Amino acid sequence: KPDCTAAMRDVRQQYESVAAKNLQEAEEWYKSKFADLSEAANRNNDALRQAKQESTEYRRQVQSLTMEVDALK
Amino acid sequence: SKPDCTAAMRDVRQQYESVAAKNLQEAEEWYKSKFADLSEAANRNNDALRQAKQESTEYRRQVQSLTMEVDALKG
Repeated sequence: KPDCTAAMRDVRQQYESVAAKNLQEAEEWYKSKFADLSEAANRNNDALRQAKQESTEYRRQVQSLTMEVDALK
Repeated sequence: SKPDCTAAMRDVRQQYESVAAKNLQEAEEWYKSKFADLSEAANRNNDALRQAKQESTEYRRQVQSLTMEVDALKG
């Protein structure tokens, strides 16, 4: 009479393969949603880099015109 | 008593149920954690952009006012 260790090993393995495919399909879903939320989060990457640069440019312009007016007054 | 591994096989299925559910939970938590981080980051970007724009709105008006001061002063 078997001690059932062979039966236990076969059961573990069966449940191990199937559970792994279920996990994988679940991760594939999470990764697809990640890609989506990442696009969204970076939608305005460029517009932000340029708005920041545009702000610096304007500050310096304002400051220089401020100094011109003072030189004139 | 007849050979029968029914009960041992079932204890094995139940033990691996917990394992599987554990790994599925580990993944859910890791991904939900990244999903909230991307939400935080998007809002941060959107508010950074807005404040940037308002800066330039303000400066633009100043450029206009000052350019005319300059003009009136030079003659």
